[PDB]
Amino acid sequence: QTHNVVHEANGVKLRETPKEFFERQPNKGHIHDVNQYKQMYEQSIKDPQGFFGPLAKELLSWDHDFHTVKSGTLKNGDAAWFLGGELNASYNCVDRHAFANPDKPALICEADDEKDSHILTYGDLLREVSKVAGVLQSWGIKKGDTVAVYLPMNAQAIIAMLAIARLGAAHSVIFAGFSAGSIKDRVNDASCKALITCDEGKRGGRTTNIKKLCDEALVDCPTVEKVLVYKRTNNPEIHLTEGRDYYWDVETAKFPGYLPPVSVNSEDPLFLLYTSGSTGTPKGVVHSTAGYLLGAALSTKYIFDIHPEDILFTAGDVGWITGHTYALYGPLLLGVPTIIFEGTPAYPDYGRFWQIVEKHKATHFYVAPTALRLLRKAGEQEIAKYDLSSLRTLGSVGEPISPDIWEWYNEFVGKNQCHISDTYWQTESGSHLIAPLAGVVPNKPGSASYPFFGIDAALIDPVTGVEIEGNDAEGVLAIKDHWPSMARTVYKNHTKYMDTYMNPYPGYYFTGDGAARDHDGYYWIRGRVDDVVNVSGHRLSTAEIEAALIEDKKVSEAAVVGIHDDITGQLVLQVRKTIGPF
Amino acid sequence: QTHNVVHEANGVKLRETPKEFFERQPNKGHIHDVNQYKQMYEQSIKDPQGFFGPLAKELLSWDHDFHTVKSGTLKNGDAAWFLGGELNASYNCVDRHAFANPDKPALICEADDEKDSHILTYGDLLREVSKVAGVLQSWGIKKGDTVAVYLPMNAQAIIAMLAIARLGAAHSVIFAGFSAGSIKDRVNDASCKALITCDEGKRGGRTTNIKKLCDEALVDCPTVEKVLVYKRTNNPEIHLTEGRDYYWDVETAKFPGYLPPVSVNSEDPLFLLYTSTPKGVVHSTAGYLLGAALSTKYIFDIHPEDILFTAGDVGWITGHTYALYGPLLLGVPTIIFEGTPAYPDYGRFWQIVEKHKATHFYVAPTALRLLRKAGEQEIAKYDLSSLRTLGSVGEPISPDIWEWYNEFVGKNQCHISDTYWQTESGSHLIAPLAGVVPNKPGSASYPFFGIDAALIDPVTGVEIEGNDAEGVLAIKDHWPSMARTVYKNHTKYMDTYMNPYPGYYFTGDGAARDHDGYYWIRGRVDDVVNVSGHRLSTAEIEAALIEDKKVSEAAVVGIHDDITGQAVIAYVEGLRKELVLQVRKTIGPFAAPKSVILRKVSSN
Amino acid sequence: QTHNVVHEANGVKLRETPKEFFERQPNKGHIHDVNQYKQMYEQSIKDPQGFFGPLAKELLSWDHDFHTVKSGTLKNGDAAWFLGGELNASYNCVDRHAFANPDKPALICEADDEKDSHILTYGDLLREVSKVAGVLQSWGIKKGDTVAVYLPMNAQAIIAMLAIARLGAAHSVIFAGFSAGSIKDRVNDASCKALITCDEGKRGGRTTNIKKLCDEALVDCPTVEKVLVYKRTNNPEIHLTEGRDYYWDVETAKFPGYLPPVSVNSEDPLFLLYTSGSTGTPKGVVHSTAGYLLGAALSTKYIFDIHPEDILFTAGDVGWITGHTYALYGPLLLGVPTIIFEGTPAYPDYGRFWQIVEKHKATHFYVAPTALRLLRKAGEQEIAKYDLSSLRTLGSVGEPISPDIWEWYNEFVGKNQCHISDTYWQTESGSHLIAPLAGVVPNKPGSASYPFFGIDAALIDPVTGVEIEGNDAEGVLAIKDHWPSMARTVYKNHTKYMDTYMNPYPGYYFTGDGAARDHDGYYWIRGRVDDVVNVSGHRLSTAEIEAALIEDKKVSEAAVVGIHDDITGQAVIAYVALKEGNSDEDSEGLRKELVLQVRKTIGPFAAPKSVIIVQDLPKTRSGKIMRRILRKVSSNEADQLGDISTLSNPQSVEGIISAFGAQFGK
Ligand SMILES: CC(C)(COP(=O)(O)OP(=O)(O)OC[C@H]1O[C@@H](n2cnc3c(N)ncnc32)[C@H](O)[C@@H]1OP(=O)(O)O)[C@@H](O)C(=O)NCCC(=O)NCCS
Ligand SMILES: C#CCOP(=O)(O)OC[C@H]1O[C@@H](n2cnc3c(N)ncnc32)[C@H](O)[C@@H]1O
Ligand SMILES: C#CCOP(=O)(O)OC[C@H]1O[C@@H](n2cnc3c(N)ncnc32)[C@H](O)[C@@H]1O
Ligand SMILES: C#CCOP(=O)(O)OC[C@H]1O[C@@H](n2cnc3c(N)ncnc32)[C@H](O)[C@@H]1O
Ligand SMILES: [Cl-]
Ligand SMILES: [Cl-]
Repeated sequence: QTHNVVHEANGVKLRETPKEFFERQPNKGHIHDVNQYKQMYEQSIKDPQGFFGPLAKELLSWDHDFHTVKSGTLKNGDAAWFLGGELNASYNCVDRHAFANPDKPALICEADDEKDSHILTYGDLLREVSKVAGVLQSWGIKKGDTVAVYLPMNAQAIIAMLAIARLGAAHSVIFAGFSAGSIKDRVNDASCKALITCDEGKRGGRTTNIKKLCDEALVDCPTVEKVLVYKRTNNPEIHLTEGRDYYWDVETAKFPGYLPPVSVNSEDPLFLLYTSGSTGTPKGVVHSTAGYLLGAALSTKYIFDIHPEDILFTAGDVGWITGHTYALYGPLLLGVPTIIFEGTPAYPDYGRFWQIVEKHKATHFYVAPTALRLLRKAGEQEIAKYDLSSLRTLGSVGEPISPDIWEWYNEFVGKNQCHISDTYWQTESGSHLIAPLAGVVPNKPGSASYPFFGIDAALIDPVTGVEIEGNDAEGVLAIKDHWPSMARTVYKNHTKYMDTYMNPYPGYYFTGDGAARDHDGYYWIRGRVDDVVNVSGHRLSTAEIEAALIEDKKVSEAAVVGIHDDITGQLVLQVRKTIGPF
Repeated sequence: QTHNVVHEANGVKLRETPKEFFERQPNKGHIHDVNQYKQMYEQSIKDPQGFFGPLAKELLSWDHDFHTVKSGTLKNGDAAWFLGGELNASYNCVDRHAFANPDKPALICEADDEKDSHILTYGDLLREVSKVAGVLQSWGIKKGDTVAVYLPMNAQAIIAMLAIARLGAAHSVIFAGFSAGSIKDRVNDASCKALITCDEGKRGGRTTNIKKLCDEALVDCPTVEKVLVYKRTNNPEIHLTEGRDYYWDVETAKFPGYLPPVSVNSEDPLFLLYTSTPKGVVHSTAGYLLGAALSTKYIFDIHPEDILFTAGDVGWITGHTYALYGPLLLGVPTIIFEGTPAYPDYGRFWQIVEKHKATHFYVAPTALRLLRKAGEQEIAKYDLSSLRTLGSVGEPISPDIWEWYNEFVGKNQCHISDTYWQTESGSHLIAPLAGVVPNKPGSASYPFFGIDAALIDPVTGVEIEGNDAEGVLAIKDHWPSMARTVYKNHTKYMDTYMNPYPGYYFTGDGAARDHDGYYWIRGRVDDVVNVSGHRLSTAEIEAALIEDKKVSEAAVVGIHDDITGQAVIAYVEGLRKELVLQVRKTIGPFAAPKSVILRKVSSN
Repeated sequence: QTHNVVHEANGVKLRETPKEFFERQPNKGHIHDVNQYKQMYEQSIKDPQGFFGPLAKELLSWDHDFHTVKSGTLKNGDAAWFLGGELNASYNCVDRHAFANPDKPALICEADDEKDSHILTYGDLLREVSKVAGVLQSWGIKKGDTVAVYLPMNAQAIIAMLAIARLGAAHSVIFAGFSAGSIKDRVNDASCKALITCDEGKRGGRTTNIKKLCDEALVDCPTVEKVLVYKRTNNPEIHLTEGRDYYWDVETAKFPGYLPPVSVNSEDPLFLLYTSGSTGTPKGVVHSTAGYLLGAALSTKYIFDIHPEDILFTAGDVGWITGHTYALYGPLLLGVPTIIFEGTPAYPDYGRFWQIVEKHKATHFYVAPTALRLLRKAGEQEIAKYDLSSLRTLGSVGEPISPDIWEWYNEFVGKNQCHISDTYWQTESGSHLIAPLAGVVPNKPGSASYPFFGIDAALIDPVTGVEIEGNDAEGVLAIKDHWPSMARTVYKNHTKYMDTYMNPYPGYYFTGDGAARDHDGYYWIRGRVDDVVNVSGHRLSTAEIEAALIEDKKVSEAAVVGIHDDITGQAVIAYVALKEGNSDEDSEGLRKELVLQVRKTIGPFAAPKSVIIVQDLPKTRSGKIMRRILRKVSSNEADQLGDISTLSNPQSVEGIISAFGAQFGK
């Protein structure tokens, strides 16, 4: 019972799901109890074909059937799922819900300033996506092209991603905080034919330089033929380069409210997302179409317990994977509304999150612990002014959640009435790897709990490289077989992909994290083993900041390390200009 | 019984279909009587899914099934039919019939001079279409491209259109009578990658300059990469530009008689057709084809044994729908007439009908008036007893012309189908079904399947219930063959058809409905601007302004406005307010212009 | 019983399949008896829809079903099969078998030197094909493009072909024996966007220049954007042109081991294979996808009696049609291992074929009679060193097999215990046309026997142009309807296709061969009627050789003809007249020069057996050369020239005769 290795586990009482969770859920839970979950998990590991085939058919709409559920091995880095099938991401995210119920809300958009907020129905979303896709189609964008998006977290970002997917092209989303150099790097690696951006952004009430950073970068991006610019502020003084830049409203007005979607293969790339890595310049993680979408829908449904009546508020940015999977694809695939928040938790005050939750009766809230630390320090008193009784599932993402914050999250936001899901995963996994299912798995504060369907977690001894049998163990966290939403390569550098994930421990997937497993099987994430730092949920490379500093001629040598920080979890102008303010 | 509004209907006896019609039709009619037609029509309006789904499966061959029969609304201009389905126009018009009976005639071509007439079987058509598609494919034409056609009404025009559709590209057919300026405008708006044409044309025994006008246009058409030139006259003096112009016979000889067709989406554009600044009406693939086949079958009573002679030009919608797509989809021969009704003499139409024993004849009243004036004696010289359905298209047919048509051509033995429709509708909207609907001469009669016809008051925009009424002719829901957009100007599409009377399709015509429900087309309306629900006449404002002695002349136009829908701009601070007050007291308070080629400058 | 026309058939005892064949056969045979074969054949002729439709569904994996089994006619040149259907060639050859059993051997690669041999499983092949296709995809290769392959007979050539097909593009394979000019001709006609090759080759233990010949040709191939070079010898001295040439290993390392295959239409072109004809320029025969693959699978399965347990050794090169169909597509479609031999039958000794068979326990062996003649002359002693008891089907391809060689093949290789399948067919047929099915059809040595499924064979009278009813006949060999794997066109020259195959005998396919049919219906191939030479199984154009000789400025005129050869079947004799040279000292000096001219223009294998220097070539009143005179003289039929008064230069004939006598053997 007492753990000599897993010190986190000693004397920690299991936390059962509160009664209010089950009272508030609109329908019967998808899994009755933890024992049914283990039966389903055991099948998803021993019999992936008989487990994932039927779910793929239930949760996704197929234009062509698949003939093989699963192919490939980690060691050969040739994993593939639902081979021979064809589908379209935007059809599954928009069309089929629009045909069923066109007036159902899809994008609940909360602007930096609430006066500018608006809601798009699934019918509205189909017309806007079709028109932007029509613009891209007129420009020669076609299956196989890549299109960059440089937009803040608002409706137009979702529409751009979905419009690119409609044509069979792959979107490459670039966080609005990146510098012109970071834009240049990503656009050139992917050889994007087109870019979608806006004139300016609004964050915390302050104007943001968007188009200007694009122009500075594009002088070195010869592959970009055309740019679509949305008028977020409609500032007249913002310059558009003639013959290359065109206005969103002007061009979409030229095209009809329906455009047929384009079928792609299960294993055609849905998108590229450039993550910072221990070695080298940022690398474009590639995700397939079928496997990624299934992983997104499946995890959204089962870990968060999402039903059609529910509303999900993921306080993330599509510049990162959390927005991709659980702000856009996960919820829309399931046909529920998703809340897209452009602003910050502090503007106009530290009750903004709670105003939104009360306003739209959100049932699920998904945020990074860094925000919880901020609200604990500055905004605790406002929580009580807003009605949060609509929530039943509260999620944590992107970094460890200390047991103290877990309790703060549970009581002050959850009112000790909600289920807390500490979701462990990474950009390369596509979706959740270890997380406690809402309404099924009791919680240990700070523990990611059991691994998800199709995730065969294991601990390896770093020095011997041998998998660690038995519980009460510590080691590098690895997976013993690939899973549907696993990233398939790094764009045009599959060798980097193999050397990073598959080759260090042959037969395994290397998460880059160390973890611990206790006698109950709960996993405790102990953090990166490599030189990758996590600052406020943002993944950074110590090499990239060291490179930015050395770029300055005055610098002889540079060395970067990470330390504990109570607000953010973990020459200055040179690093801001090389990488980004964050 | 007496009409107080629809004066045309007073004292008009219904004219039953003659017995010789049913004696001559090869099989039992597709609809038994007017009551069965009413049942089918009510379903096509109340239950479009359960009506059109089965017909789409019966009449068309699908490469991929559709999952939704009908989508969209007029007001959002996002109409779509048979979503998720894939098919090919040339496969449904050529391939499937060629496999069934390759020797059945497909294109009965009558040349300007009969010596050059010839017949192509469906097998022949498949080979010629395959070869032209092979030429275009080797040239890089692919799905998404547009290809212009500048050809007279002959086999090569049909072959080009089907070959372009075979690859998934959209053909944009340009009437051979158009000038170089008209060619340039259309080619550049569609950004065509290739052009198919001929060296010279023959009309009325006279040579027409075709390639020369193309060359004149292409100096300003940089998107045109290659031209395919047919040797219609084989004139040695006609020059071909090296590296751009290639001969039809030379290139088609290089490629085989089969080329796989390329599947497209139901809602992929089949073709662009520029209305007579010119705007490119776009038609979908599945919806347009179903409308063409369905109307041809039921309005005209077409069976596999029949032969159709549509005396129209593929430069216009009538040729597209009822000279090519309609009849070929159903697998019947179609007569493609290159020349004029007068050359070599004014009996040419009737010689053709006699020669090929055509059962169906479709012509415009303009031609009927000409032949009445100059060739009436010639009709009796020929055997026309093979005809049973006589169609009128494109303009009103007066009761006198209707009677002349019925007696001198029909011998009082045929059914007459006065077909009302437009380029944007793709196919028939109001027309009397052959053998089913008794007609009133000068009346198109009942609206067709999927066409929910209505009359709206021009001032209020409110639908006029009840019969013995007059108003703007509108449609209450979209239909499969309805045009989907104006090429790269969907705003003009909405402003023209969907915005003037929201929730309706605006035909631009006025009509009247009598106590029996028959519609009487009264012709184009004044096309009144709509500013925030107040409908205004630009002509009335020009007149009110001209009444002012200070005004030299006045010209008023309408443009799109983001707040009020349409805006009125007047071309002619004390005099501007004096003119605005002149318009308010002459016309009305809500008729004052927003401000005082003219449309494009106003729209910037 | 006695034949009055078909003398080959007189006094020829039928040879039943040995009993050992069925003992060695792993399962029940695919065909019950010859009567079942006759019934199936009749249905394949009278009811092609009900016969081939079901077989196409059994043997191929379809991405879209077909709606019409068969379309078009020979006379119109618009043949088509399985219309509306979609599939992918590399999926049916690799993916589907890899998913079933990833570890099963697929490519048994035997290198020029056995130390370098290796085996690729179907899983290995899927990853390698996926990676090469990934490189081509990154380079912009897409459905509709053509890609040239210039590689020896080894794994990388197979991988290249399958990777190109995976993307929906058509491969055009160029035999490694071709010179730079022949590469240039083929690459430019097809307008290939990319080329796949290697640095150097190994044959008979000697290094061959491969990339060097590509570089020479590519200076005049402006359509080629990028080249993929495999490191066969990894010789550092081989130069790669910057911006165009990239190494196979470096680029494939950038892309993953799975790439989704691209659906193509049944009638989208699978490949171009440039054949020589009676033209003087090679013509690119085009093959469809569905029909060709079905033909490959069907003939491999039924003519050779291939089961999943079997191992096929086709001793051919993918540079030619035999390698395409029966070294790559046939066996891989059926999911069995296939042996890819890079070297020669003689290196390191004349037992190499048999070493390979014994090493891998091959069950089927497929070779050209030219090789049999070589091993009979030089390597007969080697046979006894090897265990050949794993073989049961022995095939002959590409040229007539004399009854003596048929017996030699039967005794020393087969041990009088195997079935022998003399397969008649050609590049344009895609697959076997007339062949005795293994375990079903009794053999007459030297006879291809009965026509195969879907092949309605006929003999036409050379004089009347009328089909010959009844047996004991001879005439032009023609086919009365098209068949699935028939070539569909000549690339961008459909007129040459029609004039060559479909127009000469309207309503028929013209094989270019003459044949005879005996009282039993067995067909006896009597050889080309269109003056097309076959040297050691290589199809050559005498016109193309004349052109190469004329390129030499010393040459005034050239006339090339074919004669019988005891080693190579047919040999090429070149008669040359020189502009300004009657010098007898130059004699052999310029004869070698001319031979080298042919070697550098076309390739070493096209080199003439002999060059005859003459003062004048015999010509007509119009001035055309009379090649019949040269044929008869070279065949030692000097008599049988007949009246030569019709020549403008009858006196030239005597000089030709004496020139041949004085120069042929020396
Ligand atoms: C017995 C046989 C193997 C003789 O092979 P060989 O010993 O190479 O003799 P060849 O007659 O081919 O030699 C002629 C020239 O071609 C060259 N050659 C033949 N194949 C070659 C190849 N793949 N790569 C390079 N050169 C080649 C030889 O090197 C030789 O050049 P050389 O005069 O400098 O020596 C003969 O049967 C053969 O060439 N095989 C082809 C049979 C066949 O399958 N035909 C295709 C039917 S579709
Ligand atoms: C998600 C996401 C965005 O993906 P990414 O930006 O790749 O960051 C992922 C990395 O963040 C850390 N992390 C993420 N979730 C947890 C967790 N529940 N408990 C402890 N650590 C966590 C790990 O180090 C991951 O590798
Ligand atoms: C058709 C066609 C070509 O289409 P289009 O060239 O657009 O012309 C269409 C216009 O012609 C007039 N019209 C057409 N048919 C009739 C008819 N039966 N009775 C009275 N008027 C008719 C109307 O004004 C239409 O809008
Ligand atoms: C195959 C192949 C090579 O293909 P290809 O290069 O097209 O040459 C085709 C010519 O080969 C000769 N041939 C082929 N097989 C036989 C045989 N079994 N018996 C007699 N002659 C045969 C004929 O002359 C063919 O027309
Ligand atoms: Cl206009
Ligand atoms: Cl005013």
